[PDB]
Amino acid sequence: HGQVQNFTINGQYNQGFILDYYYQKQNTGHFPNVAGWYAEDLDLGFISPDQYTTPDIVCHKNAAPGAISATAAAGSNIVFQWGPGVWPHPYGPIVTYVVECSGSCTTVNKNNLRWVKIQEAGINYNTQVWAQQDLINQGNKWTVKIPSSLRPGNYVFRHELLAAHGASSANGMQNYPQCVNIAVTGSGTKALPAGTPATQLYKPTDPGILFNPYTTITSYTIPGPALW
Ligand SMILES: *[C@@H]1O[C@H](CO)[C@@H](O[C@@H]2O[C@H](CO)[C@@H](O)[C@H](O)[C@H]2NC(C)=O)[C@H](O)[C@H]1NC(C)=O
Ligand code: NI
Repeated sequence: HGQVQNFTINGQYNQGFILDYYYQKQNTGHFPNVAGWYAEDLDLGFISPDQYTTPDIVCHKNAAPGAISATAAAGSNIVFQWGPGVWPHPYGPIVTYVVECSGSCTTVNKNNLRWVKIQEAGINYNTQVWAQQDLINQGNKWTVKIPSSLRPGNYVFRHELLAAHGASSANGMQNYPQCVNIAVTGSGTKALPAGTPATQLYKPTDPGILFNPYTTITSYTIPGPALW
């Protein structure tokens, strides 16, 4: 359990969506305009395999686009900061996707977004240590590079932890997707390819979704489509 509360682009601070804003909205009808998506999981919980074909897998529970967008040059590093507490969950991979928006991302139909994998990290076979343990050891921070070749445009980045402590059972994998609006500028010239609807990323029986984390692992298939 946890959420992306803020993030940096080339060191520069950007405000993310925090749970306090959900309660602001309940009380007053409005909340601060931020690049992180609004979402309604009040515990900072997860989406389950039985929800892999539902709108909630796109950007988490009842999610809606942030009212503004951040911005970054292609080749920039994003550092997602998870919180408010230390990440609980030392087992599992970390993946990040990007999708382009037709028009502003602030008003996009999330269900029409098509995702391209730009980062993935699993288990180090020699240490048996997962990417999520590395996240805990890096102060809840994860670095993702925006591909240098990516052409300017309005994009959404979908950063996701797949906590695998329960993955040996059907429906046990816990997905924590978090979306942020980040427009891209600069000197990249390549269009994003066709990509994959979020509802087609994962199946409950995929080899890296349903597996035993409590035994020595010599081969692991990180879930989702191929790295771009
Ligand atoms: C960016 O988000 C992080 C992560 O939640 C915030 O860091 C937390 O800050 C609180 C309040 O000071 C501390 O009690 C926690 O220990 C921190 N958690 C972690 C994991 O670092 C940080 O405050 C946010 N930045 C801003 C400016 O709001
Ligand atoms: Ni949790």
